[PDB]
Amino acid sequence: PMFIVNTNVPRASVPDGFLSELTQQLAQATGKPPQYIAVHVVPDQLMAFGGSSEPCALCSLHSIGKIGGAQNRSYSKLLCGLLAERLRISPDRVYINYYDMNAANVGWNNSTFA
Amino acid sequence: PMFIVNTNVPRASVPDGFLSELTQQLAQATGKPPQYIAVHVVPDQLMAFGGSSEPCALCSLHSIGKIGGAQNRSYSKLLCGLLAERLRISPDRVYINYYDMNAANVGWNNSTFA
Amino acid sequence: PMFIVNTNVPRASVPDGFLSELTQQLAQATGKPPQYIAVHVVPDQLMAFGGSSEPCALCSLHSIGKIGGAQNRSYSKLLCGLLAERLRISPDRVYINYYDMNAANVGWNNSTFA
Ligand SMILES: *C(=S)NCCc1ccc(S(N)(=O)=O)cc1
Ligand SMILES: *C(=S)NCCc1ccc(S(N)(=O)=O)cc1
Ligand SMILES: *C(=S)NCCc1ccc(S(N)(=O)=O)cc1
Repeated sequence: PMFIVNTNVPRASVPDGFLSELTQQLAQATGKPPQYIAVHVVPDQLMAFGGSSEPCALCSLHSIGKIGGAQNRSYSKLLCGLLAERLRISPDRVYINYYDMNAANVGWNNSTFA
Repeated sequence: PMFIVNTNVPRASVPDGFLSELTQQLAQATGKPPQYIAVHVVPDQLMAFGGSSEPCALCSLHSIGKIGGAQNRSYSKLLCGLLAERLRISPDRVYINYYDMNAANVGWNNSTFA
Repeated sequence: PMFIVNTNVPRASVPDGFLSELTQQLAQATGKPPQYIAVHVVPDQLMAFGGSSEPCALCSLHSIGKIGGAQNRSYSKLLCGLLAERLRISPDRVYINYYDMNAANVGWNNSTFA
């Protein structure tokens, strides 16, 4: 699992421990061990959501499996909740794209997971 | 619809109104009201295109529907035109990836669109 | 072909000719002319991999074709090797996502490649 957050909120507004919390919460949500999880947080971005520059985020979650209708609703509740509580971004100014990756299309450690 | 532009043009060369211009023009092109459209512009990037560091852009357009052969050819004209006029990028140094998203794979407001 | 590498290693630790090397090596690996290859390197990122902020990278390679099981294993050896030699990133702290794009979904110069 790989989670990327792009946001216009300033870097100073990202709390200490945020990347750790994301790693832990995504491990619980996906069932995968934390060693597998990558997080990437990108603050201070030039963004608009609905033509407004108020706090917003564009995110993506890539995973080898564990992607689907019900799971994605659960991930959205979790991840919008964290962006609201920790970065003060309204959930209706967040988009999250979910991508189910084939293992043969994910490289790691000089090879692929195929 | 979500439109992302990655470019090596400096931040100071991105007009203040560019995000709003892109929002409005994408609303007209996709038929979706502007409240649904998100835009992200990423300047000052370390990039090469054809082995040259002259101005260039790598872009993505994600949308639930409104993606297809003919539509994508039309979007390329709209977006090349905007990047040429406002960021002074040659249109042969622009790539745009088009992604047709399933509503079940787009999170928003604690849920998904499915 | 389009290759993007996001990393937490500092900008100052990216060698001068790194973009050029990636372009030439991707041309040899993919068989496509360098004039069609785009490269994008993003240092200084806020990232965690397995819960650790030691040097890591999240990358993607997009191509119209030339993506597949054994091919992706070969790309991973090539690219992990370059990230290890030049950026000092351990290969077990690199993920690379491989994307086989339909030509109708790749825009360039006021049209698509279809
Ligand atoms: C998230 S994209 N992690 C990539 C690493 C990885 C390795 C194995 C598996 S498994 N055995 O299919 O659960 C998932 C993810
Ligand atoms: C772009 S990715 N917008 C996502 C939000 C969205 C997309 C489509 C529609 S609709 N009801 O099909 O017009 C609404 C909202
Ligand atoms: C990478 S995504 N390049 C853009 C698409 C593409 C693919 C192949 C060729 S060629 N000249 O036939 O090798 C050009 C452009």
